[PDB]
Amino acid sequence: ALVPPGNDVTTKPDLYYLTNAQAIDSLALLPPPPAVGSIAFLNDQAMYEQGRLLRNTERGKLAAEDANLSAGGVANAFSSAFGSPITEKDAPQLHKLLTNMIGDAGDLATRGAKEKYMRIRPFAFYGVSTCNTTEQDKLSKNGSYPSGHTSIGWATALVLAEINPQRQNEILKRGYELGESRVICGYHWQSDVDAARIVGSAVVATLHTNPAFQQQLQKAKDEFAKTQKHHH
Amino acid sequence: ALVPPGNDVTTKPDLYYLTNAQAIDSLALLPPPPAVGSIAFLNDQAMYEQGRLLRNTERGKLAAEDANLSAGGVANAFSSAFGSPITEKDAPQLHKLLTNMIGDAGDLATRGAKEKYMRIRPFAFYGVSTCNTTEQDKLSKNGSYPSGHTSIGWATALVLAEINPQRQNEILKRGYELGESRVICGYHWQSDVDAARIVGSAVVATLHTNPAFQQQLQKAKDEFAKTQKHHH
Amino acid sequence: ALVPPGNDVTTKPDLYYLTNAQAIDSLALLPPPPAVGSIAFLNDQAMYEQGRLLRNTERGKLAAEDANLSAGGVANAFSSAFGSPITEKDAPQLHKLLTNMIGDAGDLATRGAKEKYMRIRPFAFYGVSTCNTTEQDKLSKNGSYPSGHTSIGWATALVLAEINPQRQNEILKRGYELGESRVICGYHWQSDVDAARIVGSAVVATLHTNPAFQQQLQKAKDEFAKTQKHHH
Amino acid sequence: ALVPPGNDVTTKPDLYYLTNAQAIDSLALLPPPPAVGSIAFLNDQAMYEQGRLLRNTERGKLAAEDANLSAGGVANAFSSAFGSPITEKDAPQLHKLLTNMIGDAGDLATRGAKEKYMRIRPFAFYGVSTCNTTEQDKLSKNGSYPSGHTSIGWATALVLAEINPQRQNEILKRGYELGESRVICGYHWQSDVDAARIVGSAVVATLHTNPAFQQQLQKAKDEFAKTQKHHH
Amino acid sequence: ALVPPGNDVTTKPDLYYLTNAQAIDSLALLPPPPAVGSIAFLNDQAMYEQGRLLRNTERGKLAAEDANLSAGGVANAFSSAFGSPITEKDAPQLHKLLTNMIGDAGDLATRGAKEKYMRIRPFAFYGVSTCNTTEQDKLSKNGSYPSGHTSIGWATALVLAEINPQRQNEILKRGYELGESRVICGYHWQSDVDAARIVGSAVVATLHTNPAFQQQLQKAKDEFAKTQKHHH
Amino acid sequence: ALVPPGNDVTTKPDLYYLTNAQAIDSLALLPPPPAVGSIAFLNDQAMYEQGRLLRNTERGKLAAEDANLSAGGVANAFSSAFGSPITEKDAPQLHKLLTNMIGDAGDLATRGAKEKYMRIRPFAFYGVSTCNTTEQDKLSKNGSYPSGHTSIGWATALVLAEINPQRQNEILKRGYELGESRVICGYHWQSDVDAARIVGSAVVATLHTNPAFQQQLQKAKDEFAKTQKHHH
Repeated sequence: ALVPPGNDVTTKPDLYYLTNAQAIDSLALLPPPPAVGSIAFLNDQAMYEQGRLLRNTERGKLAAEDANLSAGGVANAFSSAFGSPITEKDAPQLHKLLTNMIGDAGDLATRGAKEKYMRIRPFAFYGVSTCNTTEQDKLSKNGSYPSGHTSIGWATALVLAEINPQRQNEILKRGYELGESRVICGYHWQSDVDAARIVGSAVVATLHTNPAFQQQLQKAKDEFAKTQKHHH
Repeated sequence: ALVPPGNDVTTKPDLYYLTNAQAIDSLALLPPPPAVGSIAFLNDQAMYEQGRLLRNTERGKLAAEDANLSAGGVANAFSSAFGSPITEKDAPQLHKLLTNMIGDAGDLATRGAKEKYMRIRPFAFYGVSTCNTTEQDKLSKNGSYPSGHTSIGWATALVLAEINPQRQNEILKRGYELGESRVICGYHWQSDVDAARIVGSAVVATLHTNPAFQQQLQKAKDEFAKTQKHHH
Repeated sequence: ALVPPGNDVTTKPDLYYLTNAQAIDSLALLPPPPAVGSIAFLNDQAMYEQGRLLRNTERGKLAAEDANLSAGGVANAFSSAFGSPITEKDAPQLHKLLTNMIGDAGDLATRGAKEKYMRIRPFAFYGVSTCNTTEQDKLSKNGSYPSGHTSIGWATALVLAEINPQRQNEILKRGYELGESRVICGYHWQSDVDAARIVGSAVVATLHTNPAFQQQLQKAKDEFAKTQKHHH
Repeated sequence: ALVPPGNDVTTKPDLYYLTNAQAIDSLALLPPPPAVGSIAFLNDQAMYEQGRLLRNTERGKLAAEDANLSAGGVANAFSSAFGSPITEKDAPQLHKLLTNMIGDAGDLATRGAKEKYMRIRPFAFYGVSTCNTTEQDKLSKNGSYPSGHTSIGWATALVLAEINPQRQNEILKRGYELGESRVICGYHWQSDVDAARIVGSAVVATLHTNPAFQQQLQKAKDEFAKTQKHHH
Repeated sequence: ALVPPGNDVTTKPDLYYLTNAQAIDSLALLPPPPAVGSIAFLNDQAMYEQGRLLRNTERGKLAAEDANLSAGGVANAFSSAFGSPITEKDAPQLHKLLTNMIGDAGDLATRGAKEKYMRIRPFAFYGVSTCNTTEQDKLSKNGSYPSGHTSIGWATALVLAEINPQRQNEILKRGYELGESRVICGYHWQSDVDAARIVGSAVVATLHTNPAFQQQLQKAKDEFAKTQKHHH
Repeated sequence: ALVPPGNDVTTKPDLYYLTNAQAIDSLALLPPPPAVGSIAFLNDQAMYEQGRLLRNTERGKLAAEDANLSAGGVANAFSSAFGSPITEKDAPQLHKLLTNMIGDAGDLATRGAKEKYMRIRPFAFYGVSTCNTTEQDKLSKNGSYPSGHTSIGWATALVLAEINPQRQNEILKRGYELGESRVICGYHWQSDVDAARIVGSAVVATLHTNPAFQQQLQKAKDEFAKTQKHHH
């Protein structure tokens, strides 16, 4: 399947490295989302309910904070796991790298499947708010599958793990948990998040073929090497 | 968690690029497998039954053939998706690359979780054979979660997609289907395969930090560029 | 959808009143059967298990006897419910009527859906025998949905109820139970039987438009009126 | 079981052909409705949820319109499927026929089971409105099983199919979909609708034994034959 | 496990016979409550829904009345089952006996498990009221497992059955139904009530070892013997 | 309901303290067992499968050993939990006490419900052996609900806890686990065991009203007091 019309490197070069033609064929790659009446969807509902009961815990507080993140806030959200600030102030080359792949992982890697299924999101299915909003706030009710935010989270984790392998496990756990936070908060079904990690991993392979990404990745690594020297 | 004792680059340099210390912490990263009595496991059983009914179709024939693959046969199993033979004969540098990461993706990336849960495999749970064996053949009954073979399949797909981005979607679909073949054949539960793609993607990030992998990857790309020239 | 190729009144005028062109479009009318992984199929399995536990009861004995019936034996199987023998000996016009619609209800009304889904039957799904057979006996393993026998049973009940309205409820219960006997015995899933009653009822409407059926139905009614006179 | 007290041909000869004594014994014929805690009811809930998500589609719009139909509006609701207007204006004999069996199919054929189980309807179970009402509108909350409207729909379809066999499949599909519209809108559980088609088919057999129905049916057929001549 | 801090005979000698050290180790004895995503919890939800539909029946009226009972009202709630008034007026020794074990059965026997799991109660899980309250009334939302009230109910039943064995079955049924009333009203999950009867039975064994309980029990029996003489 | 015909103190005074008239009305007290198609039974099956996977663990070994116990072996099976040998050699009065209530707890307390439902046992439902038998050994296939052995186990635990309150929690855990061993081994469904603890607790109340039991219980306590003196 061809990717549906949309933005890419030719329209937003600061948010995408890749063209529409280079997008992961998410529609062809991913299975369909669980249908109502499937055991798989019943499990999605179980994870929704589990998540809902976690909202009033420390993990729930983290989930609400994670759910407040825009696509652009994902990079900085890895700071503690990464071991140093991922900010425009402290790590401009790294922050530029991660910001510039937001569109590739969040949009291009998800668009085909997103637009085909236009899956209803949990909060909308139940007719309630999410963990970090009331009904005075407005969120898109559909396009749940796969999760763009989660795809960005996982893709970002994989790139960050390559830059700082000494904390790869902390980084990967953090990337994983960004996805789970969206399940806890009612933004996405578990299956949206599961599917997102597939396409999120796929787009990172594509990005490794892209000269601009390769260059910027090296700059981020060079920058990190200096950050390490000054810390030690 | 520390990776359990086992082989790595120091014992089998032809099958691993990475050391035990560089292994993905699969125990910490992955959730536990579905427990008996969970909706998640009921879905695993649904996928097992679905798979079982697919055994007598063309897709089932492919599943049985895929299930015959050893870890070393995975590389060549991508040939049609890749668009050219992945063999020692035709693409020695590529075949060497993919073979040398078998241990990293199949063993190191799965070992912690595998040994902790020692999960019973579907055929053993049901007391039956798999789609490609009778009970005269003997298979390990446990260590199901996550699937080592599937981790190799997905990691290999991600690397191959980077080498030949023009067929990234065919490659990724093939890598995905190697996992699903194991579900169809009764070797693994769906959740084993899902979990395997997480760690399979994670190890590819680690591999990108490894000088030997980086060098061999470039050799594979150089080789592929020549393969393209001679085909065109 | 057009009915698949097969027999009709032009090839077997003793077993069908209707032509292929007059067949109920079972493929278009019926929903698909429950898929593995659906709650609907889980219920089919519940009814299978319920049925299995009923096999060693009086109702189970009746189910095994009902399961021994060929399409041609259905007419006579209504005798007790009807209140008098439905035999070639005692009620030739009635027996002729009911026999001559076997193909219409059993084949024409089911063929499209049967051949499209080729659904696996319960005993085959579980790899076991039915309640009235061992594995030395051989039955078709597929084409479960909808049940031809059940369609004949229900269509026959509706026709019989019209002929003897004084025992319509006994007749209808009997027709219903012929379907349930097949669920108890493992020949069909509950949903096969449910679907069969839809098309079974539909074909009876078609039959009422057919001159030969209309004539033979009247002969059966005339015959029954005489049977009543001689009994009273 | 005897039919509970109520109207019949002796009290409302314009809405029933049949007497209370001629009613289908719905209590004896039908199984009980799914109990809370059964897999069958879990499936009813799945179909309710599926239906709910369909409310904002073209099929949902049709469902809301179908749900607006009173028993008397069912006849006309078949017009497009039938191929010509089923109205008092254009087809008075046909409209009279179908109107006069409303009580037989909607009431007599359902009353025993309806009054025994007094089953709670979906919207009432969930404490919400239906797809075509707000809570300012008031509907009966119980007597869900079986669906009277659906029984009328299916009985009407079977009669209409006999009158116009050339469009029997369109007619039958329409009759089927009237039932499904009630599931989509939250008026009835799937099982209410399934059960309704059983008794709906049963009552049509009884109606064929009734002189007044037979006469009026012939008038409807004669009328239709003239309608065909003037169209062609 | 040690019982968590709290009241016992040393602080409230009118409500407990036993010390903290004599408490049933409810945490060690009971399994954990069903987790969200378990079949066991799905059944708890089924019983909740079943209960909810029973609220508008005679049994529901009894459930609401039972749900109004405080721990101190349990004794008197057995009067009809016991065959004579269990009141301070009519049976002071009996009423004293049963009141004085409220803490032992309601608190000591449940505290360890209660405080460990702090399980959310049904009404709180669903965000609704119970059968006998509106949201203007306030109830604790957690500590559901096991049910203290049910433990008191069952322990009280076992003691009462010993005092009046001629009505042991009526008494035991009543004690059982006090638990079920809490399920019907939405105060507790079925599993809370099931677990409560385990610890409720356990504490009665402990109470039989306690001199003060033994003495008061004998006084209650002596009193009952006089009650029987005056009735006869 | 009256207890069905059978043995009691008048026929087997060494195995029962109580008469048929003193039996717990198990049919009236207990709910019916889960029906096939209920969520409750699906959970029973989950516990069966969970149990089956535990058979090859240390807990499974204990389960098989527990499953080897006859009713008469239950008393001695508490020895480790009790803290001293419960044998005819070492504690004749105690062993006599516990043996003499086998019929009361195992038979009288279960008979009504057992004979009414004649519930099929797990191993028979699945057509397999239990954890401690092959098919050369023969076990009763029905009468599963409630578990007589489990009722004896729990009743015995409650009596033992009264005799040695210092180890009440170890004793109660042991009694509980005797029930769970039967679930693990495939002798009983979880619900059989749950129900057994209800009637097991009930019969202990009745036993406390019986002079012979009271006397023998005191002898067991006197004996235990001497056992304690000689140990210390």
